[PDB]
Amino acid sequence: ETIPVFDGHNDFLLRLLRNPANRETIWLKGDGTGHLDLPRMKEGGFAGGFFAIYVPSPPFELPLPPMIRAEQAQPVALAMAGHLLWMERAARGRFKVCRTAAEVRSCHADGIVSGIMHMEGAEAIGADLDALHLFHSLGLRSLGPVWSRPTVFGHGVPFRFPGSPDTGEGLTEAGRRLVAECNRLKIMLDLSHLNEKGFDDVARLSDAPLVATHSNAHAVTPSTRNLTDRQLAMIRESRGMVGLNFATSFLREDGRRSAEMGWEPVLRHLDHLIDRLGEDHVGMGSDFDGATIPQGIADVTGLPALQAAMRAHGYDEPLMRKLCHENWYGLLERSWGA
Amino acid sequence: ETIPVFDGHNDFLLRLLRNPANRETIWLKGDGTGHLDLPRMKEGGFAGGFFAIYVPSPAHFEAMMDAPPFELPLPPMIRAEQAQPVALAMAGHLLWMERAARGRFKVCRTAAEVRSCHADGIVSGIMHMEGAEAIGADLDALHLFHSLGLRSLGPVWSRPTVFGHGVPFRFPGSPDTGEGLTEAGRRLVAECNRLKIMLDLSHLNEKGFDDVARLSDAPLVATHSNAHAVTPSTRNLTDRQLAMIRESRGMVGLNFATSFLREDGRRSAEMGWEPVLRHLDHLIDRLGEDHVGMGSDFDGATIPQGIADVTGLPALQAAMRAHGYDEPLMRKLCHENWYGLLERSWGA
Ligand SMILES: [Mg+2]
Ligand SMILES: [Mg+2]
Ligand SMILES: [Mg+2]
Ligand SMILES: [Mg+2]
Repeated sequence: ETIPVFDGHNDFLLRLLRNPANRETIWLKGDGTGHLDLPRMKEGGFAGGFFAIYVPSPPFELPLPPMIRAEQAQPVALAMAGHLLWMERAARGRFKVCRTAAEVRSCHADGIVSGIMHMEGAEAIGADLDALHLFHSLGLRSLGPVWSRPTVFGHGVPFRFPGSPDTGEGLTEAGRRLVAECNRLKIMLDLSHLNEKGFDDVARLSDAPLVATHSNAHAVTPSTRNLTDRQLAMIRESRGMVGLNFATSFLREDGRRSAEMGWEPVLRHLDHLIDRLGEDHVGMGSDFDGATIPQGIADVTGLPALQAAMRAHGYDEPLMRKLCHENWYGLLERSWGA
Repeated sequence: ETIPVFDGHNDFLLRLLRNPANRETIWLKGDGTGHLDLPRMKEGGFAGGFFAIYVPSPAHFEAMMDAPPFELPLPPMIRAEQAQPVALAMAGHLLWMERAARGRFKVCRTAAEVRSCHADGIVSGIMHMEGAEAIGADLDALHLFHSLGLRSLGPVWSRPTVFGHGVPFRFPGSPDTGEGLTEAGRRLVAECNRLKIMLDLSHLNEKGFDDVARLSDAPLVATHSNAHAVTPSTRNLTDRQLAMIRESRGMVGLNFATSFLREDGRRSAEMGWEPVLRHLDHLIDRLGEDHVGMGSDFDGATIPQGIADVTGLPALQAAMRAHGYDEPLMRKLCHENWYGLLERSWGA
């Protein structure tokens, strides 16, 4: 009675980027490192998720990395998109890249692992947006305009604790064009990493539900990466969605990276998000393979232990199902049509 | 009396790559230069064609082809890391052309789509890659480009790749200029067959051609190449290569480049119709009436003064008719032979 989980964000693709020669083993067998691979997804009741294409750069605060332009980002983003299509070839029907809400739901029914092509940081898209149309043809259905790094579209938050997400300038003209064009193409915009001014611009300009695929409650942990109550109110009004990030740095009240922590911070964030957003607007946004996560979860096979903790906390079965997958599926329908 | 033409190869996207700030005018209005633009296409009876994504290398070359014997050196190899941004730029302009034209141009992914454009008078475009530099030896990007609409690929231009080797521009000379396909090239042929991406042998050298003839399960195609027996350019096809194409039920598109039409292999646009008609006769004779069409190389070559740009297609058709091609043969040469080839390569 593990409930299948659909997840808001993972960086498994980055592992294939860094060791392409070993891709067969890492994806199909596992290489005994990291949080994810196909057998462990199955063992832990991972139903699918958004798979990020993320172009990497070469009290605390990390400096912002330099901007990467489309010429340098494009080959890396193509490499990662190429690995995601390869995963589907190699898994011979047990994994499917989905481009519609109906496809996600059919995978769920069929026990086929679903994947949504997601871009975290829009460096591979030029200010002209021509590449946005190309990526959309390839299957891209979700885009975070920024990572924690300046782009031609706007600005992401630096990693800092404690601090407000109001960390810099809002969207550029090109970023405002990017919102309008993702709305028209029905590409879900992802606000995670975006700074508060950029968030405000999206809230003002987008005609679609506001989404943060992997961010927690700033009221609970004041990381610059978490969402204030004001931002949560805006997400709620838009009938949007927030995916809970399993990064220890965004869960612990002290904002420390340490994995030595119990279920209380996880439940504290989940309670706060559910309380403010509503039961229909919260899900999982693990950041599997992109963060250090609680020792209690450890990797994707830790999802059943997380559910057991949520159950013990008193979340009823209908709410467990919404939190594990149903809320994401309804969000996809509200964002893309269904 | 102009028959709509479906064409084997043009390099219009290169004009857009070179001047992307002016693309709205270049495409929708014309900028008074070049061979193609949307109004002139309509004027000339251009039904559609393959639009090449071609990654250029870095006046001298044009001067060397003005007076043969000549041989241009091969440029250096370009790797996927460098080629990919350029091929994405061009692929991106092609999708833009369709957005901008608001229904008067359509990028087609199936033979049925191409035919439906023809019936509706909508200009059709097939996404074509000329030289496979933007594809790594691993082929992962082949799958990516196919998803976005790529349906045709020449593994090489006239430049070495990880897949094999193109011919140097030379006159006179054999197309047997270098080595055949690499192991990666053999895998590339197998995967284009599985994905049903049409292979284009134009620019490929003789050993590479032979490899594809042996390995491909699909009709052999050269989108823009003429008869070596008439003009012995390294870029043209020998009678042996023509017989191989004929046997596979393939296709050859006539290149309008003066260099590949004139008996003397010169670049000058100052020429009549007789060489055009000589090549067409020879092709038709050896390939059959079903296996020949146009492959202009519009915006990619110097072409005869009598054609000059896409508005000259009607003049070419009049010369063909005056040469005694009847109407059913005209319709085969102008478009029906390509549509048939697409059905044999991709499925009907
Ligand atoms: Mg990530
Ligand atoms: Mg992230
Ligand atoms: Mg060309
Ligand atoms: Mg060419």
